[PDB]
Amino acid sequence: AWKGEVLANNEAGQVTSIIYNPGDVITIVAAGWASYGPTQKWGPQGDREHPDQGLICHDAFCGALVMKIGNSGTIPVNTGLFRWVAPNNVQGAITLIYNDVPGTYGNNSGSFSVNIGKDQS
Amino acid sequence: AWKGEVLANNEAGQVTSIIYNPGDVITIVAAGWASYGPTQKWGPQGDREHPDQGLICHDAFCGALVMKIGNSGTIPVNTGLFRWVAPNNVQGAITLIYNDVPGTYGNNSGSFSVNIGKDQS
Amino acid sequence: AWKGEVLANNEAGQVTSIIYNPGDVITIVAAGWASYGPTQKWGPQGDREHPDQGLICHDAFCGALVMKIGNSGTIPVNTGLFRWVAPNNVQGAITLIYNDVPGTYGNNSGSFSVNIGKDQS
Amino acid sequence: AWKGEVLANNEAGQVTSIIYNPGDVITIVAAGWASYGPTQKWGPQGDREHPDQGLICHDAFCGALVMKIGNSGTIPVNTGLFRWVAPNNVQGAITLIYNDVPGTYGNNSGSFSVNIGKDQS
Ligand SMILES: OC[C@H]1O[C@@H](O)[C@H](O)[C@@H](O)[C@H]1O
Ligand SMILES: OC[C@H]1O[C@H](O)[C@H](O)[C@@H](O)[C@H]1O
Ligand SMILES: OC[C@H]1O[C@H](O)[C@H](O)[C@@H](O)[C@H]1O
Ligand SMILES: OC[C@H]1O[C@H](O)[C@H](O)[C@@H](O)[C@H]1O
Ligand SMILES: [Ca+2]
Ligand SMILES: [Ca+2]
Ligand SMILES: [Ca+2]
Ligand SMILES: [Ca+2]
Repeated sequence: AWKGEVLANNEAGQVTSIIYNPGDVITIVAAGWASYGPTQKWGPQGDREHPDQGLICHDAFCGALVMKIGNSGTIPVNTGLFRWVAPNNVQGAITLIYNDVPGTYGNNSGSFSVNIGKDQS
Repeated sequence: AWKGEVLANNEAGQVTSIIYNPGDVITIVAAGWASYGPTQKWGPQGDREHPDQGLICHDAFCGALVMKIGNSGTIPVNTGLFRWVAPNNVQGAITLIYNDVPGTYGNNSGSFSVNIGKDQS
Repeated sequence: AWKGEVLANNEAGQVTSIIYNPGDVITIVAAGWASYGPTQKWGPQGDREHPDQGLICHDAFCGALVMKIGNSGTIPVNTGLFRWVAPNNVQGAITLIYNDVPGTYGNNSGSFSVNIGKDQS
Repeated sequence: AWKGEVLANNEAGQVTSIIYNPGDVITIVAAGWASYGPTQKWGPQGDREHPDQGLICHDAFCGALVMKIGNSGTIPVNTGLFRWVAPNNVQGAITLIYNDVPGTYGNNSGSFSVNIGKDQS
């Protein structure tokens, strides 16, 4: 299991120690407050009022938490995933990423605290 | 495990099938958009800008998800809890509740989708 | 979780810190070598060749590991239990006992090492 | 989880469905009665009084339950493993095997019943 923080200004993403293997069941819980630029902050579901201006994940709001598994496409995480299984061909290290437009992470602030574990089978 | 939806207008909150006993380790993941009155909506951490005007839980923002376990006081859930152990002597059925001021739930809207499971211990 | 030793000459049994609650799923693994009297020793399944001369558990061999949950009757453990659930109305502290005839524990020797955990639900 | 029986007379051993990946935590519980030749039978810890005359696993008794994980050497299982983690660089499918001297399985009898599960990690 992994516990850390995903900084909103970290464009490359936070690599975790979790390697998602075929058949794994995982749970993720995310919490905290961050911004993609404004004074206002949002939690891991991001800002439902802000338009998509070229986000790394089009299936979540700006300011949301998303992930890749290996070099997969971005997968929405938001507040977390409960006993979740990836698509069959998806595997590799889990990288956690704040959802913003490429090149615009430098003005971000805050972070999410994220915990990941593998469930029993 | 238990999966269900907690309505923001339900002042009594929603009882779940989960009985918490001493020693138990639990994980909760909560998702969704709800409001305590305004046309805006907030996730399970609620509205960090809004003052406490007599909330059922003073340790969480207005519009946050909270819970009671048996005869306990309110405990913040927010986005969830990862492999969490309850305070000393806490025991009984988990009830989930939207954090608002008593008597003011009538103008609330939306819901949270919540999963609760017991972990290994 | 709990780990410890169960002495073959302990007629009262070894109380554990595990309280079995309704709906709990438990796993037990036991190891070691013990005797009810003879110079030979046996594992946690006991001695399949020896007759029952008034054992505390008639559903296990002499020299087997058994348990009580609360003030239940004796339940065979043997080498252990995998993701096991108790019958209705069985609850309380787990006590681990060597299966021998009452009043005859004085000539017993050896012990079993036992691990107990609660599983995910 | 996987469940099955490991025949004492099966020199190839029993290939399970469990794939051990780095970081995985496993639990095994084994039960039953088997022999390496004599008319008497022993549990999964084997015969503590028999010498090692060239066993496939020199770290367990003759008649004990052992395993290999992918390409690895033999590892003792005995009555089971509780929340066990393998070394660095040990991975793959788990094969269960009765511990006897190669070429001498033909006179063996009985079997062990084995449950294997992956724990939370
Ligand atoms: O059947 C149980 C009895 O077995 C005898 O062999 C032993 O010496 C007694 O102490 C008692 O344990
Ligand atoms: O739409 C995303 C965009 O939003 C605002 O304009 C921010 O100031 C930028 O940094 C970028 O995050
Ligand atoms: O502070 C809580 C309070 O917030 C606003 O006033 C809402 O309109 C009320 O219904 C109540 O929820
Ligand atoms: O030591 C192992 C050896 O034990 C006895 O000799 C059995 O008869 C053999 O088949 C072999 O299993
Ligand atoms: Ca930005
Ligand atoms: Ca309200
Ligand atoms: Ca005795
Ligand atoms: Ca043999």
